Amino acid sequence: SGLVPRGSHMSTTLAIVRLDPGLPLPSRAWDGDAGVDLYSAEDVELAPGRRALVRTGVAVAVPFGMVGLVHPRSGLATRVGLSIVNSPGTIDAGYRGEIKVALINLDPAAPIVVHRGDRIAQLLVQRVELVELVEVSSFDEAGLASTSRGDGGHGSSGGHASL
Amino acid sequence: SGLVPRGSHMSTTLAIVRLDPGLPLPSRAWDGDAGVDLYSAEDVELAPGRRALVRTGVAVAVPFGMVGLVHPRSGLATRVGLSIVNSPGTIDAGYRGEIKVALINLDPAAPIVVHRGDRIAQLLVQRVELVELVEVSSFDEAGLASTSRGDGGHGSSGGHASL
Amino acid sequence: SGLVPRGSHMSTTLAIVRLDPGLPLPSRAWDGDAGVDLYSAEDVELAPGRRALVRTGVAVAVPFGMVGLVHPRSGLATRVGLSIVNSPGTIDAGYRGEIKVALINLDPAAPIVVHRGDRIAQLLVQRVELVELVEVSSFDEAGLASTSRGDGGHGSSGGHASL
Ligand SMILES: O=c1ccn([C@H]2C[C@H](O)[C@@H](COP(=O)(O)NP(=O)(O)OP(=O)(O)O)O2)c(=O)[nH]1
Ligand SMILES: O=c1ccn([C@H]2C[C@H](O)[C@@H](COP(=O)(O)NP(=O)(O)OP(=O)(O)O)O2)c(=O)[nH]1
Ligand SMILES: O=c1ccn([C@H]2C[C@H](O)[C@@H](COP(=O)(O)NP(=O)(O)OP(=O)(O)O)O2)c(=O)[nH]1
Ligand SMILES: [Mg+2]
Ligand SMILES: [Mg+2]
Ligand SMILES: [Mg+2]
Repeated sequence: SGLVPRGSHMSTTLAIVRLDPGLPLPSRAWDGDAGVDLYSAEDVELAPGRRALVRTGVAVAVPFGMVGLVHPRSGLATRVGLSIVNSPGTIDAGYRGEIKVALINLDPAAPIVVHRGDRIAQLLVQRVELVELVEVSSFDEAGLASTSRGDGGHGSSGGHASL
Repeated sequence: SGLVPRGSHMSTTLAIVRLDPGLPLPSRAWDGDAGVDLYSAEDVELAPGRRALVRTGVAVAVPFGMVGLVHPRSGLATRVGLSIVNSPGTIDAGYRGEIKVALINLDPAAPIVVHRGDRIAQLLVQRVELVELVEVSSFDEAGLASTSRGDGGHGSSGGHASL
Repeated sequence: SGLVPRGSHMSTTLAIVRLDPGLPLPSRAWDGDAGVDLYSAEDVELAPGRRALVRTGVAVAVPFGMVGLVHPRSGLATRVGLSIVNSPGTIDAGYRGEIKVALINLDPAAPIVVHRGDRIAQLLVQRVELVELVEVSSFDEAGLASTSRGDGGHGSSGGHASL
């Protein structure tokens, strides 16, 4: 266990505080999984269309040059219509507060009951480009070549009757 | 074609099985596009507020150290209110099942009809940090410096009358 | 200021055009923040359940090999139920049009008023794998080893009463 394998030499460490020590540390369900599952610290009942800001019982220190991303779980999304209002939740490198999850019930009729200790979201960590904006008067002025896509967006490639 | 250009030497391959061989391979609409468009294998009609778990007809092997991400298309989102309940859908490196898309109709009044062969989502592949949690009693105890953001979140920087 | 610190040597530049020069350049709220906040160029009022495609007053040139990602802000999400229909919005490297934000009001009862100059979303820039699909008849045929997760998905790991 204690030996870092050569193919894991460069894997990143994430400092975590269990603000609620009664919950397990977040973990990957299976080897290779993109995220660690976040627990609810709280019981909450969401009627259709209602949202709540739910405590996870953890704080993390995302490294500088990275971002933490809070994603919904697919099973709850399909089974009961559970989603996250601000998905993907964007955890900044400087944030030292508790991670909170903005759960919302997108089912039209059935309430969702979350219990303390349920796994209600997943946390990924990725590098992010901390970009330096360069203001230009036009892309042409910036010596950028014309692109194939150009200003095409919002369904310009087709693929559905409404587009 | 067959020659990998020097600037593409390190581009990653993604093994894909067309579980439904009647659909085209997912493709980028234009050069440089972030994602390949996923097809619906199925006809489905979503009344306002309803969701479905839609088959794409594909399975992929996301490489270890990466994640597949299922995003909504912008044109359908604006034009008809189509969204994805668990967006961004998180495809794990170990997953060998069919990719499924949790479509939802967020329009209040008009149903959305999806036909087999429509492009209903897009799949991105990115590296992900497979983090090693390091539990600490406090960030200070971990020798982390105080940050500018501190525990500020959830609108702490302002920028709207409600914040 | 003008000196790039050694730890920022490789930070990426992003060309930006202020199509609406009356708005500030997007900025990070705090050092290390993952995204730059996008402004609304427009006044818009969203009744419950309504969406709009809102102009930000900017165009960017995301570098080839990268993607721009439009995420909701957490404070507005919780406080007033503001979300983005296609979140995370996927800005392609070839796109040279105006960035637009598909705001939606997920509150059941209270309208959301956005004013020109409000910060209504955040833009991240990340690398993306421009994948080369390799079609195979089965993962076994491709010499891929069996995985722990296998075809498990959509709540297969449990963690809620509904799963
Ligand atoms: O939030 C967004 C998302 C996309 N866009 C623009 C830039 C992007 O490159 C372009 C296409 O985005 P999508 O591929 O996500 N939407 P869709 O597939 O419907 O459009 P197209 O057919 O043009 O690819 O639309 C925005 O302005 N805001
Ligand atoms: O899902 C989330 C998203 C954010 N947060 C916290 C951590 C993040 O660094 C902080 C700010 O997130 P956003 O920038 O996405 N929201 P907003 O811009 O409204 O807040 P602020 O004004 O503080 O930047 O809120 C969560 O706890 N959960
Ligand atoms: O949009 C998606 C998201 C996930 N999936 C599949 C692949 C992924 O590896 C698997 C699990 O995804 P999540 O971890 O996001 N959902 P959940 O935690 O509910 O499932 P599990 O308990 O299996 O991890 O479900 C899809 O087919 N489409
Ligand atoms: Mg999972
Ligand atoms: Mg597209
Ligand atoms: Mg912010």
